[PDB]
Amino acid sequence: GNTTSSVILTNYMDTQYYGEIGIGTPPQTFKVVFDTGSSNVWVPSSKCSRLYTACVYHKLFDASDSSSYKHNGTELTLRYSTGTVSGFLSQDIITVGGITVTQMFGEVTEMPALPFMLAEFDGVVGMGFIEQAIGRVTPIFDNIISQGVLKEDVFSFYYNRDSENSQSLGGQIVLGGSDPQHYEGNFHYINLIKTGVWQIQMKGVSVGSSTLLCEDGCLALVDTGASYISGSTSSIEKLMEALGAKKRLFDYVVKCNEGPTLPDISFHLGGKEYTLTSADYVFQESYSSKKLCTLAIHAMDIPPPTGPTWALGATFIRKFYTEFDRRNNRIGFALAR
Ligand SMILES: COCCCC[C@@](O)(c1ccccc1-c1ccccc1)[C@@H]1CCCN(C(=O)[C@H]2C[C@@H](N)[C@@H](O)C2)C1
Ligand SMILES: *[C@@H]1O[C@H](CO)[C@@H](O[C@@H]2O[C@H](CO)[C@@H](O)[C@H](O)[C@H]2NC(C)=O)[C@H](O)[C@H]1NC(C)=O
Repeated sequence: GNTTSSVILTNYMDTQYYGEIGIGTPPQTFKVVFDTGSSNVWVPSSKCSRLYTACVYHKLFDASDSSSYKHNGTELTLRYSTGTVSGFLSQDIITVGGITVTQMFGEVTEMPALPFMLAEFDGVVGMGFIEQAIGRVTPIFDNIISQGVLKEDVFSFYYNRDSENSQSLGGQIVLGGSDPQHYEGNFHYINLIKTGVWQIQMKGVSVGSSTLLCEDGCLALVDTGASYISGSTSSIEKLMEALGAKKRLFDYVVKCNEGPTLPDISFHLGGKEYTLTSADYVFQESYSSKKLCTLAIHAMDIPPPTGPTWALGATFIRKFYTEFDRRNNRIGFALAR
């Protein structure tokens, strides 16, 4: 086909990127994270008890207001590093961009306050493989591919730095392509280790000149769902020591004045060095030697089979425009802009 649709994304604080979808006839809109590290679709359900405050504070899908709704009702449970969500399956039509797909999704009836009380978004749309879908539900992208409408069986992500401007575009995703308004040059493509996970090999991780980490190779997941770059607790501890970074209950910090002179961090992928300066990795609120500044890196030990792995989140994606290629099982990187 020729279709290459686009969805605009909202950037909240540089930690949440999300966009709109519509479910049903007439369409009920939701804000969703597009997550390459998961494969399922869910939104909150009108059936969610208001005993869950998250279901109070977020938008709820009402099956009964939709003509295209088809009952299934099979129980679903989804696990994330943080929250666990529960519900049942429903089928309805979902619009992304200009594309309309009949999809199977979870309607969530149990949403914990941690973490969804902290979400600026309603639900998630997983962009991962069926291999990782809970319940073996066909994921939304596969269904689109089935539709046979995209130009190329790929999708791409642009993530932006948060701006004060109203005009400024927080993010964009493209279905079936990439937008070259947002990258310079040509893509460098790295093959997936295997189909079913958006994960690739990483040669090393460098703090400065010296090759400190993942020195004998490691794994890299390219995760649009993730805010920060993540590594193993061991990998991260050492990298953090290398920066003189300090550990706090939620985050890693440096004195706000010392951030600019921190060493670059390079990720070696596909034979090329992908480099983030401290300007990419410190949230520099002030430059006071008196204040402490957050780094956008943290530890997350992701268990097997996917882990241990690094996850390359928005901190990375902000620098590098990312093309996810379903046909060729490759991920492409280009310089964002
Ligand atoms: C760029 O947009 C980021 C959106 C926010 C992601 C997130 O920051 C978040 C913040 C506040 C409330 C909820 C959630 C959140 C929680 C669960 C699922 C989706 C979003 C997540 C915090 C927990 C760890 N981290 C992930 O493991 C990630 C791993 C990834 N695969 C996802 O499934 C979750 C990201
Ligand atoms: C909801 O989806 C489930 C899971 O895909 C359906 O269960 C399957 O239905 C087919 C076709 O009738 C059976 O042959 C399979 O063996 C079933 N799978 C399992 C795991 O039980 C279910 O039928 C659908 N429900 C409704 C109400 O439409």
